[PDB]
Amino acid sequence: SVPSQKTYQGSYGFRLGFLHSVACTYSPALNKMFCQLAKTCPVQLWVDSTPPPGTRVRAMAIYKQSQRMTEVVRRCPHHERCSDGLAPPQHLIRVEGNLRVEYLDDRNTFRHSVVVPYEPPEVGSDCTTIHYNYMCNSSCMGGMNRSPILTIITLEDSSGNLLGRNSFEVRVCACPGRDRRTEEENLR
Ligand SMILES: [Zn+2]
Repeated sequence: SVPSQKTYQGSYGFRLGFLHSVACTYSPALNKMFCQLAKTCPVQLWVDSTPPPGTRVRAMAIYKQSQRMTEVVRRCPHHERCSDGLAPPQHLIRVEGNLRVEYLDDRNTFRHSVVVPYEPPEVGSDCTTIHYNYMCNSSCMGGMNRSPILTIITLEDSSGNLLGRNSFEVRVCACPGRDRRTEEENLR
């Protein structure tokens, strides 16, 4: 199967925002994050009303291209062998700066995902920020090998039921800023 990427703002009005970290930069035009391997990628959760406690936030990668859409995205054999003792070595996406990160493997599809409890916004902020880290380069042969991926962020209840969904393309690369410019120029 292929995980849905259909935007679903849902009853809480769930949207994503993005911040400069260049460790991490987001193109609204491309709906695409460009980021460096292992660096901080701040992703903002915006809601119109507050989800209940017990609400959870999952991140999962999938291949964008139809020829690989059913394939599990995971770290290349090299980077697998390179943890914090939290993230399983195979998992492409980690969360940093959170004591309650769950690393999950689907029973049926073998897809990886990383889940944290939903927290309402901190002081000074209208949104909740999660700091992801991507642990393998888009160009790694024997992994992504240049195939684009999407990260899907799902808001869920405690039983795993869908409350909201949004998604963004990701390229993990040496110079996010330069690569963003190159891809945005190919637009005009
Ligand atoms: Zn790699």
